[PDB]
Amino acid sequence: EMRELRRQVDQLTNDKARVEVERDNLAEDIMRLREKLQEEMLQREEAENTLQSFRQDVDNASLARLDLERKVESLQEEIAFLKKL
Amino acid sequence: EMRELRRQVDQLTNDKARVEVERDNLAEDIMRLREKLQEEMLQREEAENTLQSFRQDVDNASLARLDLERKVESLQEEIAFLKKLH
Repeated sequence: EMRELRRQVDQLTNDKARVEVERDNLAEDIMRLREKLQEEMLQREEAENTLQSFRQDVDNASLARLDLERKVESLQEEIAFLKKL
Repeated sequence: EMRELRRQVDQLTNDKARVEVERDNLAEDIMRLREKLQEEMLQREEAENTLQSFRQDVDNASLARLDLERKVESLQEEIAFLKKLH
């Protein structure tokens, strides 16, 4: 039907044109999001590495504290022996 | 006649269907990327918060170690003095 046909073509062309704009823009968006994701993932690994390193420093200090506490106890015992001759 | 009109109708119909499928696919990917990005940023923020909490709590432990070290030195001095007596 000639009426119905031309009806189709006319706006079909515009409709396709609209979806192509949407598609293009989404393609730009995904390019920007991929970029952001790579940036953020590197920055997340970095924060987690800095935190891991800090925790290692804290553990190493805690061991140093324990050794000092044992050294104090030992030295106090020596003092006692000296006061006892 | 209408050959051309019909040619255009069928071609536009096929193209629009193709582009709509691609648009749907990009929207799905964007949904996933936004979700992943949110999750990555949260985990970074958690790491940064925990590091902030640890950095603001270093004084108690460090004071303890410094005083213990001073105490060891003090006791060594007392031992050195006591060792001079008969």
